[PDB]
Parts: sequence; C-alpha cells; structure tokens
Amino acid sequence: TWLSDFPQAWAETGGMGLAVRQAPLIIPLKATSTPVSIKQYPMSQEARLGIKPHIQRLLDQGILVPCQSPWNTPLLPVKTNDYRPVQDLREVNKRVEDIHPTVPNPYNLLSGLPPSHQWYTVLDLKDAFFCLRLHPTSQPLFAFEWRDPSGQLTWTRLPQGFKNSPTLFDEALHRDLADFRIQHPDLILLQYVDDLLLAATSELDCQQGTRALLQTLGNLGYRASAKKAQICQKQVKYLGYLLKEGQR
Amino acid sequence: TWLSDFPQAWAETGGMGLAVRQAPLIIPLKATSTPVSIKQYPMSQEARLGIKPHIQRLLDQGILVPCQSPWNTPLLPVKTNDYRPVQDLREVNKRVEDIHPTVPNPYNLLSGLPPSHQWYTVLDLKDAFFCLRLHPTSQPLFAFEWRDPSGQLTWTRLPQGFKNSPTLFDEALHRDLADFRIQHPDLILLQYVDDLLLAATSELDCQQGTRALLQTLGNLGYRASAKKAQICQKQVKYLGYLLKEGQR
DNA sequence: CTTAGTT
DNA sequence: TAACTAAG
DNA sequence: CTTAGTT
DNA sequence: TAACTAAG
Ligand SMILES: [Co+3]
Ligand SMILES: [Co+3]
Repeated sequence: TWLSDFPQAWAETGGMGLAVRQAPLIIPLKATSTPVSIKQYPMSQEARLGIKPHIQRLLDQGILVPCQSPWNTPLLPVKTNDYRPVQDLREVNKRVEDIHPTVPNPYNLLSGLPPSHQWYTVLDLKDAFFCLRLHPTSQPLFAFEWRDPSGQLTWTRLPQGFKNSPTLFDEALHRDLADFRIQHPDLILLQYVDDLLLAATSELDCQQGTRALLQTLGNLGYRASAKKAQICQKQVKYLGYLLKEGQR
Repeated sequence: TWLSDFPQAWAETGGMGLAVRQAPLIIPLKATSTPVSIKQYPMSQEARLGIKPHIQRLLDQGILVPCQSPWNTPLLPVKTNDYRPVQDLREVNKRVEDIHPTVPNPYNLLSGLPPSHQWYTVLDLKDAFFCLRLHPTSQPLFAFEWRDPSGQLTWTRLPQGFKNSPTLFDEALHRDLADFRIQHPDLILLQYVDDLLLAATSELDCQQGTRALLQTLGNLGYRASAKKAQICQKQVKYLGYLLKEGQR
C-alpha cells in the first residue's frame, strides 16, 4: 500500500506538481543582454504530429500559454523511436546572468553518509522543473513559435534546458525540506537536484521516515516516480553509485 | 701597424691556429651508444668539384686524414652562390653524452659590464674549433666517405656541427686566458665561444690592452679575423647589441 | 639528402 | 591531423 | 536545425 | 588546420 497510502506524492496518481511555497522566479539578465528572435525551422508533418499531444497537454495544464514576445527560439523534432518537444534555449542561456553553483558534486555529497545508516530509500522527482513557477516578467524569455497549419507560446514554469534550472530547483527543494530535516534528525537526507536519498538506522526508522517524507513531499507540491522508486533497501542505486553496506 | 705588429695573431697572416696548451679532447659516449654508418648521398659533379678545394686544404693542413671507421655520416652540397662542405653530424650528436652548458647567455654576459669602461675592442676568432685537437680514440666518431671518382676521411680537430663544440671551445679559451685576466685586472674581458669583447677605461689602457691580448692570443695558438675586427672604439657591435656609451 | 619541430 | 622551414 | 568543443 | 559528436 505504498502507493495507496500517498496518492498526492506520486506523479502516477498525483497529476502534476506545483511547489506552492515558492514564489515565481525572476531570471535576471546580463546588463548587456537584448532579445534574440530565432526563426522556426521547418518540420515534417509526422514530427509536428508527434509533438502536438505534448503541446496539447501542457496547454491544458496551464504550463504553456499563448504570448507575444521579442524572444523566440527554435523547437526541435527528436527521436526510443518516438518524438518529444525539445527547445533550443542555448541563445537565451548566453544572455541570462549566471548564478553561483550550489549543487554539490556527487562525490562530496556521498561523503557525508555515516556508515551507521544502512537502510536506503531512493526517489527521483517527476517533471521536477515544472513544479516551480515563473514570474510573468521572466516568462517572455523562453517563448517559441508553434503552429499546426500560429504565433508564440511560452512557459509558466521553469523550463527544460534553462541553464540555471537544476541549481534553482536544488535551492528550492533544500528550502522546502529544511523543516523535515529538523523534524527527523536521526535520518540522513541527500539532495542532488531531483534525485533524493534517505538513509536510516533501522528498517523501522526507514519506513517511518519514508512515510514522513512521502507525505511532506505530496503536500508541498512535488511528485515522485512510483515506477523508478526504491523503498527501504540495504542496496540501492543512487546517482550511478551502488550502495551495498556502505560501499561506493 | 695593427696588422704588422702581430702577424701570428691574425688568420690572414698567421696561417692556421692550434691551441697548443690544450690536450686533445675525448668525446665520451652515452652508455647505450653504438656506431651508425649512413651511406653517402650522390652528388652532382659540379658540387663535388666545388668541395674538392676544401677537402684538399684541410688534408694538407693535417686537419683531415684518411681512416677506416664504423661511424660514417653524409656530406652535403650547400649554396652566396658558392659551395662549402657541410657534414651531417646529427646522428652522432644523438649518441654523444651531453655536457653541462657553461656558455652564459648574452644578456647575463653583458650584465657584468661596468659603465666606467667605455673603450671597446671586438674580435671574432677564425676557424675557432679547428684550434682544438681531437684525441685519436675519439676521431673515428666523425668519419665520412669521400671520393672524386674512395673511402673514409675524418677530422683531427674539433669539427663543425659537433653539438658540444661551442661549449668545449668556451671552456678551452677561458682556461687559456685565465692568466691574461689576472695580468690586467683593470680590463674587462667578455667571452662567448669565439667572439670576444675587451673594454677599458682610457683609450690608452685599451690600445695597451689590445696589444697584450693580441700577443697573448697569437702565442697561445688562436687566430682572429683582421677583417671583421673592431679596435679601440667607443661604439662597437658585440653579439648583436650596439654598445654606444654603455647602452644596450 | 634528411629531419626536428612548428597553426 | 594537413606541409613547410631551417638546420645538420 | 545549429553549434561548443574535441587529435 | 582536416570533420565528428553530442547536446540544446
Ligand atoms: Co616558424
Ligand atoms: Co570525444
């Protein structure tokens, strides 16, 4: 009943997330930056047809909305022999002011894992970035032209490929789990963007903790993949390392 | 009468030099080195004809002599639209043990020039290397095949292109002028392989010094170019620098 | 002649 | 990874 | 589509 | 100074 007991925590049975606690972000520009409008490349009818179902959803979910901006970047058809929209935000990235990296690199992250905690739970957050709202004055930065034969659509949430997206989500989630960290000082919580690791002393403290977290997460607005989940094992796969009794 | 007063000091009127004080050198090998015999490349009759007059002289002067060695390197025709023998000692160089560089680089050499000494004399030594005898056990290293349609000829003096030749001549001449340096402490003598610089306080001390040196050199066995000579000036050309009142 | 070393 | 030079 | 960066 | 890749 791991799934039944926490409906709002899993993407499979929680719909879509929304970090309600987090104010919509602004994307500060470089003092030199001016809009760039890149024309849309043509696109096979098949490609454009495989991309419509995504543009349709995110439009109903209010993640995409129409707009009218001087910023415009191209959209892409990419093949898993299926299609999925991919925006080319490289020219926008060049113009966005950089932020200080806070995401610790995986090695130093795992350093702070006491060997005493041998009961692991691993969760990846589903559509992590969309959980973070964009402030309207920043939304025009990622507009893109769309048409199924027109005009511009942009994002209302932190988008795929925005160079600062992983750092910003990290700062957001660390903020939002600050409480949890305090409510459960016997547990060890590891944070790398969207991938989490919870380690405990006993299989008791692990399950009880995995519930406290899965509840904390659903309420706060994020969603985890019930598929790729790994609940209360002594052996889990976190950020490419294998964890078997404290090794790797 | 600069020329008349010192016949044995100038190559023009002193024939050929011979550092009589210096024992014939040995060329120590690398512990790994074994002879290499490189076959002679063909050679236009014109080239070979322009090279015969040199091979003829150095044979009469006893600088070249016949021999029979496992070492053999190629001889070269080079164009000044005239010919002059040039040996390719590169493969022998690879096999000769290196020696510690003692030749100071020109910058640091000129550093020790007191501005008080503004009266210069500059001399280049003619056929410097041939003034140094080779020990017979080392001579076979630079053999080369010669024929005016055969067999090997080698050198009895330090040869053109031997990688250690300039350092060895420097050590030799510094040795041989150690006395002079002491006999004339008011003069400044500068040594770079074959190019010398003598600087003095007065034009008196310069001329008197240039005589003491030109005599010291002739007796010891070296010869200077009376052509390219520069005697008692306040402005001379030494190792590419211009010396005008202590500048450069 | 070959070749050590160069955007 | 495409010759080109100066030097023996 | 483009393009940052690689013996 | 000859493309070739992965990534947006
Ligand atoms: Co160059
Ligand atoms: Co690679």
